[PDB]
This record gives sequence, C-alpha cells and structure tokens, in this order.
Amino acid sequence: SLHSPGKAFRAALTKENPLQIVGTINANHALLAQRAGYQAIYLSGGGVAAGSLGLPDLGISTLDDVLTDIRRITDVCSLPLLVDADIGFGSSAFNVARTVKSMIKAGAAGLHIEDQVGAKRSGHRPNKAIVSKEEMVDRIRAAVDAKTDPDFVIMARTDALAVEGLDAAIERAQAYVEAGAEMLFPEAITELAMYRQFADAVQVPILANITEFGATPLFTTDELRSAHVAMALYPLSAFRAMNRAAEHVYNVLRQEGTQKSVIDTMQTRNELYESINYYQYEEKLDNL
Amino acid sequence: LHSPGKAFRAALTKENPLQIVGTINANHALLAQRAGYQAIYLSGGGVAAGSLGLPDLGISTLDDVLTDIRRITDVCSLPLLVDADIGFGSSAFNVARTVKSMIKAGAAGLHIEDQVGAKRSGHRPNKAIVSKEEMVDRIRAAVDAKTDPDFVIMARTDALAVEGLDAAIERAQAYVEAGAEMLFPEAITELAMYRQFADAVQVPILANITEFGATPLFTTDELRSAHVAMALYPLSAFRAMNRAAEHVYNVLRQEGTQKSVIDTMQTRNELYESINYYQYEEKLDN
Amino acid sequence: LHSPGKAFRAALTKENPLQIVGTINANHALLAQRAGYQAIYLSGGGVAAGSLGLPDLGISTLDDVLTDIRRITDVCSLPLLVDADIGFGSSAFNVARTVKSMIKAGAAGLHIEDQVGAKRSGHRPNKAIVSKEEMVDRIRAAVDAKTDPDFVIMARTDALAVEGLDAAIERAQAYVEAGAEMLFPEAITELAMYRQFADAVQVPILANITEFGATPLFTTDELRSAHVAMALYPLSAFRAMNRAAEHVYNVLRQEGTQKSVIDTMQTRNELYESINYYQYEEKLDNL
Amino acid sequence: LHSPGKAFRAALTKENPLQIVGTINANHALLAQRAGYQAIYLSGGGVAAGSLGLPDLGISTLDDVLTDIRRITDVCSLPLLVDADIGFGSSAFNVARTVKSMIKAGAAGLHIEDQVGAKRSGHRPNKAIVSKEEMVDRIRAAVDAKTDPDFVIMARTDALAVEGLDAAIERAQAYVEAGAEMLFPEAITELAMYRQFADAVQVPILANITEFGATPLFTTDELRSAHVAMALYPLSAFRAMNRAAEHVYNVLRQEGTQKSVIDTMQTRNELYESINYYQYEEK
Ligand SMILES: [Mg+2]
Ligand SMILES: [Mg+2]
Ligand SMILES: [Mg+2]
Ligand SMILES: [Mg+2]
Repeated sequence: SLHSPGKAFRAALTKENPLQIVGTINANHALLAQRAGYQAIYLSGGGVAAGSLGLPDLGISTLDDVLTDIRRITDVCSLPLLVDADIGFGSSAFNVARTVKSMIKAGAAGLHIEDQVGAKRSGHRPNKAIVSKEEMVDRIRAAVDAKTDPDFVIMARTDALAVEGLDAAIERAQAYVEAGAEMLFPEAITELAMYRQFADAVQVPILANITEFGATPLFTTDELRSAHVAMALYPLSAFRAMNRAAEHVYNVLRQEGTQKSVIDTMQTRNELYESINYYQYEEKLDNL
Repeated sequence: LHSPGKAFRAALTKENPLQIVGTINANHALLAQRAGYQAIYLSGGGVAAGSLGLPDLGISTLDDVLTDIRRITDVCSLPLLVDADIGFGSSAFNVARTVKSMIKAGAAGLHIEDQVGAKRSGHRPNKAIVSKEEMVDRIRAAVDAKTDPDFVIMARTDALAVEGLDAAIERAQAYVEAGAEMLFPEAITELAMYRQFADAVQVPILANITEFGATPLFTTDELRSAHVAMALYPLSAFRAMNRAAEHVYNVLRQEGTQKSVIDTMQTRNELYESINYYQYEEKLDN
Repeated sequence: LHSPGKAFRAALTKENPLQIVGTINANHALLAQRAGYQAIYLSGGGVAAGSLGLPDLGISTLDDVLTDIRRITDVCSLPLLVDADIGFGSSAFNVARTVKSMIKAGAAGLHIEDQVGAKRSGHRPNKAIVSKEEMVDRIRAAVDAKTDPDFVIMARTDALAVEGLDAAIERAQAYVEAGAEMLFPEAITELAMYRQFADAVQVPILANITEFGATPLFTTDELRSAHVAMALYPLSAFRAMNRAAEHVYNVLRQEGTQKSVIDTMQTRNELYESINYYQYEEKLDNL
Repeated sequence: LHSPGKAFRAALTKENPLQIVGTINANHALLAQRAGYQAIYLSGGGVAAGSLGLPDLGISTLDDVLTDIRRITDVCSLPLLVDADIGFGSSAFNVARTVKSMIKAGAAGLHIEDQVGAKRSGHRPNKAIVSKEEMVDRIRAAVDAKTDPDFVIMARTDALAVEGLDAAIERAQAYVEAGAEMLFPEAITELAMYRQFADAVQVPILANITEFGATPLFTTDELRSAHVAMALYPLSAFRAMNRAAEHVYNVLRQEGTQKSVIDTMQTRNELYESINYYQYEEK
C-alpha cells in the first residue's frame, strides 16, 4: 500500500475546516510552510510563470515548467500538493489526460483545471473569455478518466462569474460536478453569500481563492467557515512578501555598497540550515 | 551573435569592484536588473537550498543547475556567473560537458572549485580538497571545452582554511598558470589577503561577501583598496525573502487572515512592471 | 560564434536539392553525418512515435522536442531543421517562446504550420486550418522572435489536400510575404506542382519524400528538374530500425537466443567508431 | 496502487528464466511488449550511445536516464529494470536521490555496480573497482532510500576480470549481506560460474547476454541449468536498428532515392498498430 498524496489531501480536509492551503513558490518554502503547521500546500500557475519563469500568467508556461516545480517540491516535502493546471495544457482530451497522469507521477495530490480559453488570464483581471459549458465538461471528463490514482483530486475552477453572472456560473458549476469534478473553485467571488450559494448548489468541497489585490475581500477563516467554504487558498501571499524583501536588499546593497544595514531582515544561516536539516547531512559526511 | 561572456568582461571594465548579486530565480534576476546591477550570479548553494530544499553538499545535479540557468537567462539579459561546484562528475569528460552545456544554456561564465566531490560551503569547517595537480586537470578540461572564447572559467580555491595562506596562494598561481581566467579565493578573513592574491595572479579576483561566514562584511570601497575586481553577494536577497515568506506563513496560520502583513507585500502593479506584464496583456487585448 | 542557421543556408547553396534526413536520436545523427549528409531533421512524428511511443496527434510537448534537440546538437555539428508543429501553445507568446527555446537548444531552423490544434493531424477536412491572417500572425511572431538572424523560419501547409491547389498557392504567397523564409507545401503528388510553388513564392521549396504516403518516391534528379531546393526523408531510417529491432525481439523470444540474428547487428567496433569511443577511453587509461 | 517493482518480482515467478530485453526508447518498449516480453531494460550504455551518442564512460547524468525512464514507463506498462551505473555522484546522498528519483520516474528496479566513477562497459579491459567496503556503503544507502519496498536494488560486480572468481564471489556475498536483493555478476566467461554465484548468495542472479563481449551466447535452457533467474539482452535490438538505419542512409545518399530499401522498412500500418494509433483517432 504505497502512499497516496491525494488520499492525504482528502484527510487534511476532514481535519481542518476550512483547510488553509498556502502557495509555496519553491521547495524551500514548502518546507517553511510545513514547519509553520500547514497540512496542504499549493503550486500556483501564476507563480510558476512570474516566479520560476519571470513571465506573465498568460498561458505561456508549459506543462514541463510546472512538472519540474512539482518534482522539486514533492521530492523533499511530504505535504499533499494541490496544483494549478490552467486549462490542461493542450487543446484536446489527450493533452488533458497526459497532464493528469504526468502530475500524478510527478507527486501531486490534486489539480484544478479552469474553463477559460487557451491563452488564459488571472481570474482577477478583466476581459477574460471562457469556453462553452460543454467544452469544459469534456475537459473534466477527460481529466477524471485519466486518473491513475483514484484518490488524486480533480478540481474544477470556473471564471464565469465576471463574464456571465452568478446564476450562469452556478449552472456551469453544477454541470462540471455532474461531469465528475470532485471539488469546485468558483474564482474571484465578491461576496461571502455567493460562496454559500455555490456550496449549497453543488454539494462538493468549495475552495475560496483569498489572493491579495484582486476582486475578493480578505475573508477570515471564520467568515469562510460560516459560508461553508471547505478550503482557503493563499496562492501568492508569501511570494509577494519575498519579492519586496529581496528588492529591498538589492536596492540598499546598490546604494550603500554593503548589505550591513539590511542584515536584520535576513533569515540567518542557522535558520536556513534548520529548515533543510543541514547538520544531520554534514555530520554523515564528516563520519566518512 | 551575442556573447554573455563578452558582456561579463565588459561589465568588469565599467565597474570596479563589480557588484554581482545572486538571483535565486528568474523573477529576482529581473529585480536585480531593475536595481541597476550589471552582472548576476546563480548560487550553487541556492540551487540546492532554494530550488531543491536540500543541503549545499554536492547533491544537486548538472541538470538542476541547467534548468535554473535557462529560466534566468531566457528572460534576463544580464551576464550570469554560474556556480559549477566541482564540474559534476568524476572525470574530465564531465567537466567538459558541464562547460559546453552551461554555455549553451546561456551562462557568461562559471567557477569550479578544488574540493572533493561531496563539497560543502566554503564557510563551513572540515572541508577536503584535492591535490594541486588534480585541480589543474579539472581547470585544463574546463578551459579546453570552451565553445565561446569569451566564456569565463573562474577557479575557486578552498585551501585557505585547510592548508593556510601561502599554500592557497601557491595553488592560485598554479590554477591561473593552467588557464584559469579569474580567481575566487574563498572565505578570506583579512582584507589584506585579497591584495596578496590579486598581486600574485594578475587576473580579476572575486570576494565572496556572504553573510554569517568567515569573511567580514567589507564595503565596495574597502574591497577597492585591496584591488578586488568583483564583490559577490550570493544569497543576500534569498535570505531576506525566506524570512519574509516565513513571517507571512506564521501570521496567516496564527491570525486566520493575511490582513496584518499586506503592508509587507510587493503590490500587483509592482510585480507587473517587474515582468513587463502590461506589454503582454496589451497584445492579447488587441 | 557559430550559427547553425548560417550553416544550413550554406548547405543549401552547395547541394541542390539538399537531402535532409530525419535522425531519430543523437546516435543516428552521427550515422547520418558519417554517411555524408550536410543537414538533418527532427521529425515531429518521430518525437511522438519514437521518443514517446505516441501517435502524431499533438500530444508531444515543447520540452519533449527540446530534449531531443539538445541531445542531437550537443554531439553532432550538422545543422538541424526542426518540426515545430504549430508553436506549442495557444498564442503568439508560445510561438515566440518556442522559437527562442529551440534556437538556444541548438537548432538551425524550424517549420511551423497552419492547422487548428491537431485537427489536420487528425484528418479533419473542415475548419482544420486557420485563416491566412491567423497563420501570418504565427509567422510574424516566429520571425520577430529570432535571436539569431540566420536561424530559419520555414512555413508548412497541407492546405492543398483540403482547399485545392489555388488556395494552397495563395496561402503560401501570403506566408512568404509575411516573412516565411522557405516553404514546405504538403500533400503534393505531381512534380509539376512543386515547380508551380517554386515559381509562386521564389524562396527555397522543401519536398517531403516520406514513404507509404500519397507523394511518389521522387529522385533527387526529378526534384531538381522541378526547382525543389530540398528533399526531406523524415522517418526513413526510423522505419528500417523498427523492423530490424522487431526482428531481434521475435527471434530471441521464439529461439531463446540471439545467435541466428547476430549477422543483422552493427558490431561493437562499428558502434565504437561511430561515437569516437577509443579517443575517450584512451584518455581514461592515461590519467 | 500499482508497484512496478512488485510486478517485476511477479514476472520472475512466472517465467524461468525471465528474459529481459533492452528497449532503447518508448517505441521499442511497446514492440517488446507486443512481442510477448514480461520485463524490459533501460541500458546505461544505450542511454549514452543511443540517446546521447556518447561513450558508456560515466558521462551521462541522472537526468538523461530519468528522462528515458519517464518516456518508456509513461506509455508501456511492463516493469522496467534500470542501469544506474554507480549511483550518479560521489556520495551516499547522490545514491539515495538516484533511487528515489528513479522510483518516482516509474522504474521497477535498478542495478548499481562496484566500479569507480568514470566506469566502463563490463566487457572492456582495464576496469577499476572500489573496495568491497566502499560498494557495501553504496548498497546500504540505496536500500535505505527505497520509498517502495518492492522496488528492486540489484548489485552488479565487475570484479571477475580484475580480482578473479573467488574474490568476485566473496564481494557478491558481502553485497547481498548489505541488502542487495538480486545479483548481477558481470562478464562471466563460463556457464558453471553462474551456478557458483547462485549457490553462494541465494538471491536471483542475472546473466548479461550481450553480444561481442566476454560471455558466450548462452541459451535460456543453458542459463536455467545454471540456476540463472534472469537473462538480459541489453542492446541487441539497438545493434540491429543501427545497422538498418545506416544502410538506409548510405543507399539514399548514393542512389538519390530510398526506393531500393523500402522492403527493409516497417510499414506505416505496422507503426500505427504498434503505438495504438487507430485507438486514439477514434476518440
Ligand atoms: Mg493560475
Ligand atoms: Mg557553491
Ligand atoms: Mg510533423
Ligand atoms: Mg551499463
């Protein structure tokens, strides 16, 4: 009985409501998130693009850019990792299936696929386009059918709220769940009551994307729990703070000609070592 | 065709000492460029601890490093100096493949060191180094493998803490005589030593101004007085990014919301300007 | 610095038509170079069927191809023309990223086509080819993405098979006008048609002389009489390698030994000579 | 959840000896499966000479191999035994990461040998091996890193040509005592030797029946009589494939057409069947 990341993801859900899931930009941060107490983590598509590739979250990244990051993270962190699979990385059901089987094999616990057209955009940006309900239904069926691990999770995300309104988004969501989606990700919700309506209408775990500087208020876990939200996602929160701190170090070092004045903003060498279990490894080298 | 190595050598000519900052990923390479830096660095200790979440003990593979080189150089035009540890393999063939691959991936140069296979931070105790002759063979293999004459083969010696100053300088002399184009005397404890290395080899020397190690936090002015050609800050940004990320994780877990740390976050517009997001969205919308 | 694209263009002026053979992996690229070829090809059908064991229906990723490009060009100096299908993505950004990545991987040039998704690969006759304007957009994105000016951007279209000769020629002229540097018209069955395309666009024309298809096995002399600039043999060696490998598997399974098929095998020394084995091992012996 | 390693062990109990054929790429792995084989192999010499066009002298990296493992196992369900040379690095940490990475890539098992870093083919002269103690440490690290208990850690010894038979058997016993699950005595020259190894370690032994080497082309019956559990044909198909490819290149270059060699080619219909083409298209 080999370990199933997906099974571990489903177990975390039953032990935390809502289950907080934080984006981890790289393997180091996955370890930091685990040490902080989280029971599940996330690989943001916008993060693979903007962080790993330094590019816009506009469907430019490829499946392999993401797989590389999944392997790096799951090779060292035992937490179940939910992965952003954008639209499935291809225009046919064959692409969706390969995507699903590859991510399962890379170590992921689950993934979400959205109903946007090819060159997708952040769910919190204007002018997004979505495929037909039928089009998305086929994507979902292909994904579910491709599962090699029954516990791997196939989550459906809908970007329809801002484009077709709430009733339309709910109808799509119900059809997606009927097609096999196991959990639902209604993107960029503006009101708490909406989460409740979605939850009541599809009766499968609901995810709330609590990202900064977008269309969604910074709801607390208490508020989300009252709306029956199953999980709270913070996709790029740590990444945003990491970039500001790094930018600060770069600027000060450039203007001052030394980093002395910003040493107090740095994780210490010992802290890094403790994060990666450094001493236990070096000791083994010394014993040779 | 453009030569990153040529751009690196040109940067040395415009700035002395040339500040080179480690960039943990592509995003950070763009931030460094925007900050004014003329050259950047891909830390081996960072590929290990950041990209892999593992100790800087010769566990990473050539490909883990190649992946980060392509990601950074695909989007950032600055010449990238790359940490190639000992060449990734036990033979001269591994060293040669490492050089050719890194050149093709987009790097401007690399540094290879004289430690044994399972190397450790130059700022950690009990390191073990190979003989002067063994290192010379690694250097000769690296130099002869160059497919771009302007690519830089920098030799790093970890011998100061192991055999002493005189021995380390003797090794540096042999390394440069063998073709090493620049020298990286690791974990120097006194400012005066940099001057001695520089005088002894007559090639650009790099000072590794990393935090929490054996080397004082020398300023560019002080390094200039010691004839240092490059001042390297390998993981500085990374260390601050880690503390910031950790703080966000802790606050969110304790408070159930990130409201109280919003003021520590890079804004959406700042991120967008950093990755030229508007240039792309405009094209899509038109 | 060396430019594979420049070498490819040089080969074209020296050999006409230029024979370009598909090489399924690095080893075969070396065999092709030793056989005298001046340019080689990375077949999209071969990456799918050979490297992935999958049908040529748009399932392969850019990365799958890039891996093969690096393996081949890291060891073989011949200019490599690469099949880039439709750019590996939904937009001009994907097309641009594909061009830059392949150049960095070591390729000499690539061909991009006009199908919608993999609809043409799937033999759909209707709404399977993008509009002339959409393909022009793909071509412009690719040409503008070139980091090496000598890298080659070739346009491929099999519109003849669905829209007729006239429409195909009209698309080709628009593609070349948009910046396509060479043309790969697919599904041609008559020599005279190659001449018609050559006259219509006035840029090098590629003839796909693959086996078991609609196109006859035209000879280089015949292709020259039709003004064809290059002759492509995409999977020729691959097909022979598969039959030979299948034969070894069957005999070994039926007989319990490979004694009876030893005579069908490349010997150890022939392999060693192909990969310059001895020059390497000697260096290890004299450390 | 499926375990390739468990499948490999099962194949052994169902086929005696188990014929294991090297598959140079995913396509050939499907050909092997369609031909009736129950286990396949990823040759290190093949990854080097075929996928990279380089000598089998420790130049390939762990990732070069991992890429071929994923390509083969993503499409072919047969258990794949993988050549891991010496663990891909100078330390036990490298050996461990190699084991864990190969399991995740989809392999059923791997073999690690007792040669020095820049290793060479077991059928080449002048090989150098590490001490018995050094190999034992590589084996312990490898066994301890197993994330799937059914994944197989096979130890290979190249000591026969260097230290002789008794020394090779002594090393083999130490390797198995260290946790090696199966044994690969390389470049054996006499059938009887296999029996001596089998009697000495009592774990399944693999015979490397590669061509043009130090080992006679023993039949599966001869191998069974010597108590050999597995018969390996590492590059057999690869060798025939290269000669056939070379022929096509030469003829095409000399004749200006491939007409005269069409009969040596797998047909399009045959290729499509081998990769289940029509199975896809109608979906
Ligand atoms: Mg996303
Ligand atoms: Mg380092
Ligand atoms: Mg093709
Ligand atoms: Mg081998």
